[PDB]
Amino acid sequence: CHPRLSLHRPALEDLLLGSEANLTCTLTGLRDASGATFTWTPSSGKSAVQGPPERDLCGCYSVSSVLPGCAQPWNHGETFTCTAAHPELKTPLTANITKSGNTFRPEVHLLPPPSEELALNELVTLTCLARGFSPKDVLVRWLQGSQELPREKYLTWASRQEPSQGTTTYAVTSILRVAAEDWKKGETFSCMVGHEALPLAFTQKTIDRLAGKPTHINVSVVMAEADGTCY
Amino acid sequence: CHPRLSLHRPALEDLLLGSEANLTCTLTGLRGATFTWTPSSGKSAVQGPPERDLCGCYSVSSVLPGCAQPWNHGETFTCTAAHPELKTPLTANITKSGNTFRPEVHLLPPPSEELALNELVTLTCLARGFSPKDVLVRWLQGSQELPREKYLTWASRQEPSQGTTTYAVTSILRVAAEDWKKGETFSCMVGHEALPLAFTQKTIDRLAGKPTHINVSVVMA
Amino acid sequence: CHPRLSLHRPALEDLLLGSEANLTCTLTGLRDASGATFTWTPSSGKSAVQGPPERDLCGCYSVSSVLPGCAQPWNHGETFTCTAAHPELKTPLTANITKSGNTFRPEVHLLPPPSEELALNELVTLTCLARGFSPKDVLVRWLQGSQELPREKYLTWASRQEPSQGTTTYAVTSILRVAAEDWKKGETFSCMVGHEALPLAFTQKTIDRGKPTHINVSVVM
Ligand SMILES: *[C@@H]1O[C@H](CO)[C@@H](O[C@@H]2O[C@H](CO)[C@@H](O[C@@H]3O[C@H](CO)[C@@H](O)[C@H](O)[C@@H]3O)[C@H](O)[C@H]2NC(C)=O)[C@H](O)[C@H]1NC(C)=O
Ligand SMILES: *[C@@H]1O[C@H](CO)[C@@H](O[C@@H]2O[C@H](CO)[C@@H](O)[C@H](O)[C@H]2NC(C)=O)[C@H](O)[C@H]1NC(C)=O
Repeated sequence: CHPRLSLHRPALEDLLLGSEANLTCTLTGLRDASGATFTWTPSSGKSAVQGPPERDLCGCYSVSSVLPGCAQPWNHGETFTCTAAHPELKTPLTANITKSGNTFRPEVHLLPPPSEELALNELVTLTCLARGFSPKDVLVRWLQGSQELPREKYLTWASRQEPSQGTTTYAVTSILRVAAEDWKKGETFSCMVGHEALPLAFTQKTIDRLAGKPTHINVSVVMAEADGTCY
Repeated sequence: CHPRLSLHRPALEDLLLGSEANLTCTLTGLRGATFTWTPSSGKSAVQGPPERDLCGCYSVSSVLPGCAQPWNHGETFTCTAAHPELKTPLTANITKSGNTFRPEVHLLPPPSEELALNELVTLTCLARGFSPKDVLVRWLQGSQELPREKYLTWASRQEPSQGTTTYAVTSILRVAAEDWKKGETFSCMVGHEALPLAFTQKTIDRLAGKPTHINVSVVMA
Repeated sequence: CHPRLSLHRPALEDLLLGSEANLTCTLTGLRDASGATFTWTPSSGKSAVQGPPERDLCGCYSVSSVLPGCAQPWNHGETFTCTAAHPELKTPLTANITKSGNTFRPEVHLLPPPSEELALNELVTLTCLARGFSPKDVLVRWLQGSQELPREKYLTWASRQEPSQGTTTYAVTSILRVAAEDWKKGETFSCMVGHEALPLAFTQKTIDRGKPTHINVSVVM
């Protein structure tokens, strides 16, 4: 089973909430091991470490490396190249990666509970859909009141490509199941979405009991001195 | 590589729509073989060919037909194999699972900040709390079924509770605003093992995204 | 005044509920010579299985025989042919049965309760109407919430032929009585119809306490 090589974009959580930028490069298909080297056309500070190999399907040797300190050329839009040189290979390889232009930003929505889950009076669910963004990386975090809930209380699917209406775009969903006492008190829950193309990399939306399928809409308008020598 | 066999349950859409159901026990190994099945029922198994992938070995398979009525009634199957390249030939088994639960389906009306753009509106189906992870999701427009290349459904993950183990799945459909205004109607069907009539349906239109009573008060004082 | 034969169609109930299918060819006419014979065209799994000499009309007793497992050729388009030769009239006479064509899908409506009925606060009444379908074969089922209701709480008529322009279509109705306490509470109800021409074999319709919107606008001086 012949060798192959691939490059990987830096992780999303390490660019929005993180300071360091671990960029990596790997190599699969090897026989047992080697004494490989790696190359990167930017090298001013090349502290490239490798780490030990790992085993693959039916036994196969995979090896990789990493490169730190990469956030500013990534966001400015520089370029990076990788190549391998090891005994069980004839000629070196080649792969590059670049920060993707031609992007879009998500349209976040937050939906109220259905009407039938309000009568069973145990738990209710809140859906958070993000839609139509060009690179496929995204985050979702929930807040309760104004404090963040722990990650083990909700369920987030993966990003998938949606049917075509022009450019190719993606989508993702999530649900939170919350106690039906706090809904009828009047607490508020919020949903945050983090994407590469948004202005400050985060946005949020908020819902409570009095906003959404409310069966009730009051408004009072008071206009005080309507005939009153307006200058 | 390693010699290894599996079995597979019959697929769900063939147990639900079109009654010809199959059953499969494969084999993965050798860098000629025959298989035996324990309930005969006469119309015994065909054996087709060895495709090869996963940087391992060429792998042979086998298929037994006609497994609707014994599978639903609870009959355990076991398909044991035979090869030269094994030490003593392998064996596995499969059953129909019990202690199941059924899902509850929700169709959610579109959000209000989307009707203002006049492009397309989006509908959202949700199914929650069912014990085996097999499910089907089909959309409609009135009575006409829609082709599968028009919408998007996700996988079925596991939802984080404490009592039992349950699962969930979502799906979205985007229709045109001119047809939404006109009064047309759309549905989201869900098929599962545990339902007594194999399907359930929910329905929506441009009404019921309207509130029940409005109170406006203008005070000129 | 003829010792007769019969040929029929498979029953819609278990054709839709999945687990089997059948066909039936009976021989009537007398409680006499029992050289009852039958012969079918294919051999789908097993051949014919014959029962008792059944008691029938005032001395014209009858027999029957039934071919199992005819689901997939029926839904594919087989054109079956019965034959039978008994000695008390030694003519083997044949009859043809095939799956029909030019089907039409029904449309289902569920109508809310009248206003005089709800003011008495005794019970309510729902009504499920099905209209405009080409083969004369239907099923009705009433749910509640998500659980099925038993088949004795409600009533359904037969199926008649509506007169219209050229095209022959049919219609059925059925009604359900319900206490006013749970209709006042909010527990929902549903109606299901099963038909040969529907793509997923069923359609559902729910109802729940279609009320219009109120607009109160007030000006104060
Ligand atoms: C970054 O790496 C990519 C490889 O992923 C480089 O793109 C490759 O460019 C070469 C020539 O510049 C392409 O080869 C030629 O393609 C034409 C297509 O018609 C073919 O006729 C020729 O015979 C020859 O094969 C190659 O296809 C292309 N690869 C891909 C995936 O597009 C790219 O140049 C690199 N850029 C930098 C700045 O390093
Ligand atoms: C049917 O399959 C089950 C597994 O699905 C087999 O039972 C297990 O066998 C392994 C290895 O022998 C044991 O470690 C487990 O303790 C067994 N039990 C369970 C619950 O996993 C079983 O042997 C098979 N054959 C039968 C029932 O005839």
